[PDB]
Amino acid sequence: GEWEIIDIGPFTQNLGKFAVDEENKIGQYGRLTFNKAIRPCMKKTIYENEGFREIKGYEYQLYVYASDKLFRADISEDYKTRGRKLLRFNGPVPPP
Repeated sequence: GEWEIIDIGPFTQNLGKFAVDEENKIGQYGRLTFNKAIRPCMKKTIYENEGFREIKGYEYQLYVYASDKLFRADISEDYKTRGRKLLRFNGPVPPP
């Protein structure tokens, strides 16, 4: 896959809010209230394989404050329909 840094504009903030909303469904962490996504944000392009390099989707690796605590969330987005899923949500983590 390929890696690119993206900034922290509304698209990225909405990824952050998505992650918190999704994590709140799970209820393993106390209820979280989204604060903001911060830098750095990474967008990975996910190929089905290197042999043909057909894009399958993307993964976004975000740092997001919620309830004044810093978390790392990874979000997948499929290439065809741009639907999104929360893969992983971990922390608190130290500030990058």
